[PDB]
Amino acid sequence: VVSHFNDCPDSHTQFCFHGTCRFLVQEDKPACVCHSGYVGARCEHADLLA
Repeated sequence: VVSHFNDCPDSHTQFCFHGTCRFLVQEDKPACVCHSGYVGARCEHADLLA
């Protein structure tokens, strides 16, 4: 979302496995919206069904 702010991959979203990241491009920092029914930090796990 808008190059200067974001443009992130999703299949490993730079930070997370199953995330949709705000790769703060100007900061070089990816941080994630975990996918529908997944859990977090590095969005590795499904919700409860890890």
